[PDB]
Amino acid sequence: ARRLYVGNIPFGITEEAMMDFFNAQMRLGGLTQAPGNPVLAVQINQDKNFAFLEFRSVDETTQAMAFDGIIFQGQSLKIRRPHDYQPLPGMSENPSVYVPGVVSTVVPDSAHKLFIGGLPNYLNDDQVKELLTSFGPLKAFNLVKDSATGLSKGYAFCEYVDINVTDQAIAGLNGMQLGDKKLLVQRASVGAKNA
Repeated sequence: ARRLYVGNIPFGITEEAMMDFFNAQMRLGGLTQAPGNPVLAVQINQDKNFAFLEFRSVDETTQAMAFDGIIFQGQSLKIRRPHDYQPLPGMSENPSVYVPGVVSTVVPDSAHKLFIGGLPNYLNDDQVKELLTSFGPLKAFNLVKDSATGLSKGYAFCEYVDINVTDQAIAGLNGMQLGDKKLLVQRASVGAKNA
């Protein structure tokens, strides 16, 4: 739908670097119908050498297909439309397992809100939103500011729509370092891991 199938990718490169490469090309070529990042979710499977780039639209997505064969890190990124694939659901079980997080939320009540801490206060709202939105669709975004000063407190609460990208964003973002602060990303609730 809004995901492109890119193959012939360089084994070794990060999803972050490849995503920025595409974002840059979208901007420089004039493929962007809006500022920021056209890519909503970057999901790269380097094991089987295929990636699905989910864009914020379909227009830009279709426009990005023009770069089929683009030179990246020595490789030639093949850009085609993905195959007809349906995620096999469960009847009273899981076909196998997939990932603990899907089909687990049967009720609207769901502890899915992420707490993002370890951020500097010079980061403006737009940047923070853009960053987090580039790893999946956000349903809720509230940045904690100081009521008197006006600046950010350096942390926010944000909940993603999809249940897959949320933990994947944690795996990537949580562990980074913004200046002298280490980026801490987890869910606001957390029952009891003790790990």
